[PDB]
Amino acid sequence: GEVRRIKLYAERLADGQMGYGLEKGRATIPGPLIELNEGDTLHIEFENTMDVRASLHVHGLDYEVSSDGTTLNKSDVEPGGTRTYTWRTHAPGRRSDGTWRAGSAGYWHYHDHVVGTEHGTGGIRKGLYGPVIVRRKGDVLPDATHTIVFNDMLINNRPAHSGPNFEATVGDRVEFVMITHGEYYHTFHMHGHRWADNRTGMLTGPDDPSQVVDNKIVGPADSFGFQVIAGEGVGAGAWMYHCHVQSHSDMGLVGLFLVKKTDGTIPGYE
Amino acid sequence: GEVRRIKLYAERLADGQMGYGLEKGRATIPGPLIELNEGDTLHIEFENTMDVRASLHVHGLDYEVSSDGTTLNKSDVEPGGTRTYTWRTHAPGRRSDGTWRAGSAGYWHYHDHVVGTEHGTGGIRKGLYGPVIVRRKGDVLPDATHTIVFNDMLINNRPAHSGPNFEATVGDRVEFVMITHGEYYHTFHMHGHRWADNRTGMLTGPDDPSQVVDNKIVGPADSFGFQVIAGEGVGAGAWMYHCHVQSHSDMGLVGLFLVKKTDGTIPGY
Amino acid sequence: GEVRRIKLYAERLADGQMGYGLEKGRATIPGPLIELNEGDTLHIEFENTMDVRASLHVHGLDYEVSSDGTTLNKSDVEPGGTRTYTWRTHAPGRRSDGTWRAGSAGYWHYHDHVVGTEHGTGGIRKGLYGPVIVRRKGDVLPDATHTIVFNDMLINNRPAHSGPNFEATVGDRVEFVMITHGEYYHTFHMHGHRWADNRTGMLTGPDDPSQVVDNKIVGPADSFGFQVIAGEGVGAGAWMYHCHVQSHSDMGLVGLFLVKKTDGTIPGY
Ligand SMILES: [Cu+2]
Ligand SMILES: [Cu+2]
Ligand SMILES: [Cu+2]
Ligand SMILES: [Cu+2]
Ligand SMILES: [Cu+2]
Ligand SMILES: [Cu+2]
Ligand SMILES: [Cu+2]
Ligand SMILES: [Cu+2]
Ligand SMILES: [Cu+2]
Ligand SMILES: [O]
Ligand SMILES: [O]
Repeated sequence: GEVRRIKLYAERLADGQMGYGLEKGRATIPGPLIELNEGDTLHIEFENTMDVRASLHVHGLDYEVSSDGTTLNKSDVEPGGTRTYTWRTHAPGRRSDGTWRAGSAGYWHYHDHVVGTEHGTGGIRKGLYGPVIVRRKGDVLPDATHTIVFNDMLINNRPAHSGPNFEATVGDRVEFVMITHGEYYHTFHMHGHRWADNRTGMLTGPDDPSQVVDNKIVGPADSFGFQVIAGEGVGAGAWMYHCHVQSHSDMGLVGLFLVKKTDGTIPGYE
Repeated sequence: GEVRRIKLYAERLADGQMGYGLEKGRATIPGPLIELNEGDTLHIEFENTMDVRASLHVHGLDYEVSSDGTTLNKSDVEPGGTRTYTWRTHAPGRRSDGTWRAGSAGYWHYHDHVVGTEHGTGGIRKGLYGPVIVRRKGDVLPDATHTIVFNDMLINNRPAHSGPNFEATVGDRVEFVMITHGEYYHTFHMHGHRWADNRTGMLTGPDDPSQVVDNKIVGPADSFGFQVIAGEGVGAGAWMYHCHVQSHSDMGLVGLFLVKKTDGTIPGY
Repeated sequence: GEVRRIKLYAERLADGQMGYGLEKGRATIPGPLIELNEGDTLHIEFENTMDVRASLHVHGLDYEVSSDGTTLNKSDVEPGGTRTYTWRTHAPGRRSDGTWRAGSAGYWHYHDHVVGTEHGTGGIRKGLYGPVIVRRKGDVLPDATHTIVFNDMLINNRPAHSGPNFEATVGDRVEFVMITHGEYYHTFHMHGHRWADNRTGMLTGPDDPSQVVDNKIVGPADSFGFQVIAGEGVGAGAWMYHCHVQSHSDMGLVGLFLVKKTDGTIPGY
């Protein structure tokens, strides 16, 4: 039941892109990671510093239509405007009727829904997306969290080779949040590492029958996440991740998960 | 379970379309919802009223090759002809070697397999598809059931790329059956509602580790379903569903889930 | 687990193809099925008989960067050269942080990662792929295992877009390994049969909420498998499998699971 507040700004970036940021002139693509525990409420004091209408739409979380971020529900923001979005989460529980209500926990995301078209096509293309993680009580917390967004044919709207590199040390618990946008399907593959196809990316125990995978088909606005122990059973190294759609990897939709030894070294690569 | 008998008709409809119906003259796209409990048998006395060969093929359910609905197994229907298809369902249970045999329960579908091509490509495109729900003993029943078919670049073969709207009252248990056909992948998204990625779309309880989602990638002939409590924790309103592939949403592959207050109104709509 | 050793060769085949084989002159597409139990180590003495650099990259299994099969990690093989790749597997268990380490068990695959491009595009296109199955202790073993690879618009690089046929007898426990490669998404559908969407393709018991399906969207480098009891509740027959993307099935991406009665015959020929 923690009630939190944050300021968020939409800004046009020096290069032509658009981005969310927690302060003026600090916008990033992807936007800031929002982390909540189930039961939390978040008030987002959103300011649109751009010269076109902009909004904030979230997946997964509970919001009233007045925080939908659409034109249909009159919840976008005029240029230079300001608006307070409210997102809520709940824990799972038993309803009166005896059914189980699923809680909010998961790997989610937020994006623009009015820039360019009513569905936010132009905003999303330009970089108005970011990750949201909602944790369940008792969920295991990572040493670091990284966000990878396959947006059309770019990763994190990077120039290309589109992928960023992420660094860790052997044994670190690392979380990846993976979001996809745009027009195309992709397949996310990471060398050396695997995860479970379930809510957390990790098996609950010997009795969880979830497929264990290292490759997953994803389409626009899919989101999933997982945690790995960096280098577990495989060692230090430059571990690539990439889209496995052969034309995509060949165009350089690839990056590196650099797993260093505890002395800071890595077996030579490239 | 029970042995059930129904009649089904395939008919041309007025725009190059084709549909299945429970009565002559009442063909619809999507076809009629067939709904069964595990164990039941269904005999469908199928009549093809069109001037081309047609069939009925179902996913998921038990059928012998004589009800495959294919030219391969000579189970399609000449123009103006009739054929009785039989679908069977079974409950889950343990085999004599201790392995677990999965039951028929799920969100399935049926479609033509011989119109236009030997894979029913023209029949599907023209509207010859419908939903089938097989329920397990003890499954929670909804108040209303709605079918959304992404068929190539149409929803339920409606023109103007628009999708249908559906109406509920806050708190109604509402079931959606989502089927995809044709050539393209899509991603199904619903504002303000979420479901579990498992058989019923609902978590069994605290031990079920399935991902809770509000967006799912789907391809031709995929089907899944879910139930939601309309407006739960978000309230009344015009809640959009749409394909999230950006050019599909832009082109209007969108509809509304209109969730009313008990007093019949909806926010700013 | 045991330490096992094999030799593997990459070779040019007729018609601009390339394949892996266990012996010189005996390359196949798909390559040989490699089967391991969790805990086993495999040393593959790999010999590149081609005039281009080639490698072996595996999904799912444990390997160090020295056996990555990539240019990045300098672990591919010069023309005429040899290299030992080592693949390891582990059983699941509880870590010291209290979390459960998933084992290596599953349906995996291997393929080239340096022919034509640095992601093996050319090699994969030409036929340098194969299946790997890692079993968990106590996993039920099948009577037969069949591998279907959807590679771009071919099945197992066979001509005329046809897929192979597979034969079984009613009641046989038959395993399928399904791998996808290339540029396209596909949807795998099998008539008459269904499976669970989970690690083994089978439900573990009444507590498993996995969707039971007969159609699954797959993309490049996805792999899954399942076992079915051939003809269970449906009988003998010619049971089609196909991609359900309509233009794919219409182009011939289809094959038959031929299920015989115990007396040897198939219903309808
Ligand atoms: Cu939307
Ligand atoms: Cu891609
Ligand atoms: Cu979205
Ligand atoms: Cu078929
Ligand atoms: Cu779509
Ligand atoms: Cu079908
Ligand atoms: Cu790779
Ligand atoms: Cu296909
Ligand atoms: Cu691969
Ligand atoms: O959205
Ligand atoms: O089919």
